[PDB]
Amino acid sequence: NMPVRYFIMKSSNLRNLEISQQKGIWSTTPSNERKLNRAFWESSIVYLVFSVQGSGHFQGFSRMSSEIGREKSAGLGGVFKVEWIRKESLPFQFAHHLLNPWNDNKKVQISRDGQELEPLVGEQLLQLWERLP
Repeated sequence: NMPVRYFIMKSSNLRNLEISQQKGIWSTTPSNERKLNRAFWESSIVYLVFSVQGSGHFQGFSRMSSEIGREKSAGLGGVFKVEWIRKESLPFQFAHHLLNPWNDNKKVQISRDGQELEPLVGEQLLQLWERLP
């Protein structure tokens, strides 16, 4: 199906993003492990766009590089590989015009953790980083 899907990932604080950016890993809730995996196999590329909660920035975006091994068998459970593409902060003002038809046409800036972006609008969301060096 969909050759590219996009998802918003929220962080509780910026240190976690700093860990992800340097170690190249992420981990998320289980509600979202099932969603992200089925997306990993179906789509050619899954993009994760990041935002610390209540920070007023997206802190960059990454591609999802592995699956979320939840072997039947805490303890680095549910950690997966991410490949950051852009690590520069983008204020919400640059995206205010961008609306998510899959989230009640609300602004993409208003997304729960793991919210999938409609592909056209995900695509433009990524093009805004080209403004930033």
